[PDB]
Amino acid sequence: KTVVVTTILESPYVMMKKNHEMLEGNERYEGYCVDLAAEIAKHCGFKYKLTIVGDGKYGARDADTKIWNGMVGELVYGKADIAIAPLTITLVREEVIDFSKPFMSLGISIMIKKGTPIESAEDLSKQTEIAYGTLDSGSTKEFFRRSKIAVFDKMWTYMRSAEPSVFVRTTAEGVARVRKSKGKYAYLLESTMNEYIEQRKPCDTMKVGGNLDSKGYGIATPKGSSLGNAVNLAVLKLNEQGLLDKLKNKWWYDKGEC
Amino acid sequence: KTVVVTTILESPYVMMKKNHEMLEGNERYEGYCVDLAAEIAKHCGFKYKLTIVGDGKYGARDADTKIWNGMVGELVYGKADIAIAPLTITLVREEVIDFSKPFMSLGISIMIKKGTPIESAEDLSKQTEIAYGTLDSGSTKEFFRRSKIAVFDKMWTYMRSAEPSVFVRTTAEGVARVRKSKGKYAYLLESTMNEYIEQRKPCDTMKVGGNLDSKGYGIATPKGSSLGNAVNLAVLKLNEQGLLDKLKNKWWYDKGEC
Ligand SMILES: N[C@@H](Cn1cc(I)c(=O)[nH]c1=O)C(=O)O
Ligand SMILES: N[C@@H](Cn1cc(I)c(=O)[nH]c1=O)C(=O)O
Ligand SMILES: [Zn+2]
Ligand SMILES: [Zn+2]
Ligand SMILES: [Zn+2]
Repeated sequence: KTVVVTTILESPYVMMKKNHEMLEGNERYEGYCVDLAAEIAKHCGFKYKLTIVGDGKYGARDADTKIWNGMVGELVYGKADIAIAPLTITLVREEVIDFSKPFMSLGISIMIKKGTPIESAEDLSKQTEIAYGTLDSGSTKEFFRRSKIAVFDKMWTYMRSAEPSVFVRTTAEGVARVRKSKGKYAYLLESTMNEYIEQRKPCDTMKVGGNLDSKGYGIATPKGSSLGNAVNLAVLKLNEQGLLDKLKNKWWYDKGEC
Repeated sequence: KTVVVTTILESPYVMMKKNHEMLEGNERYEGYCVDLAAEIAKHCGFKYKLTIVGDGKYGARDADTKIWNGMVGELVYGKADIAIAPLTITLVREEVIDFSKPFMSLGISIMIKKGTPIESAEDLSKQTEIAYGTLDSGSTKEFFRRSKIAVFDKMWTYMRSAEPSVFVRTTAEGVARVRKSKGKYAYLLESTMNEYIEQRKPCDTMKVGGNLDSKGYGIATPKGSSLGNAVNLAVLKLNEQGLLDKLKNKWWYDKGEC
């Protein structure tokens, strides 16, 4: 009956409201994806319940055990009906779940503390003084792992063997590491997040260079779900009607602190 | 069964080679989409034949007869098996054909002569000295017709009724009009095309402002087609390897002349 929506606490997509302890259900949350879920639900005419993914992950398959974790796993094992989050559309995931056309276009980017003498991935790969890493679990880390491109593979060899770990548990942890490193740590992350952080106090970070790749976030459903076709059409209509642009402005720039 | 691929002569996607005279079949052509087609066909193990769409159109449904024209129509009526071209993923099209995930992300942009006192969509809609239009039977013309945004509607109420017609049956005709207008005509077109033209001699055009929207091009197949799922995974695979980026640079800037 009620559509179970799995999502992840990742600002500004989904965040706990200030007085969330005084609220119940969907009203406890706010964000880009909270607004998008309400809109998809209104347009497709269904009732839903937002639930935060238990393990706080996006979705990877463990080799050997072959088990899918994160939001992807919730869909694959039937714990949720749909995933509305900054979940990257990838080949390995499309083999086990369905994705709508992209509701957001992005690429891997470089975040630096202002003043850091780095302007590109080639720059990072060629030097050793400034450390760099990615979100430990996700498509960004997998991009570097699977890349046959020289600069990116060179970057991976270093990241995989770096001690202590250059990988981080959450975006917030990567941003704090960039902010506290005196420019000795650069962070590789999804471009839209890099832009978001660039508009947050203390306004000491910035995106440098072009994006390393091009991809998109999609709404996900279990293969052969009855919700799949409907939701894909909703994303296309919402995009055409300009809602996706408006939501980005609201959560990124209208709220900008710099 | 040899796959009939429908496409469109639009540079640098599909162009007849300089020496097409002594060549035959798929050999007469070169381009971004020619390379892409060979890639998909290689990775999915099928034989194909490139055919240029009969009416030279992208695809739109006649409001009276309800009949689909262009590349979309060839797929809908079963005249072709797959469409590999700069075809925009839209809602109305997704209702009658299948689209893979985008092989290229883009948006509507402004092309000016050079020296033209226009720096944005607002600028265009505030004046009448400079004429402006779009292509036809395309997603660009439709974007302005359906736009509820104050500025874009202001532009359409002018374009729609603008005599002499500011619309062009072909991209080449739009670019030619900008070039021979003495700066009195600005053209609204898709960003990747605008960027390509800016790198072509006489090097007298320029893209100004940011994109008015965000969309993507996808490889299209008729609904129910078994080639659809395969080709989608093929697009994701190719993009992930960095091939689409490789093909973008090759045809856009390695071959640039400015
Ligand atoms: N979108 C990713 C998760 N994810 C998120 C952020 I924000 C980032 O910087 N890198 C990632 O891999 C996925 O889907 O795994
Ligand atoms: N991609 C469009 C066609 N198309 C093409 C170009 I190049 C442009 O500038 N505008 C369009 O509508 C479609 O698929 O209709
Ligand atoms: Zn709505
Ligand atoms: Zn290949
Ligand atoms: Zn008619």
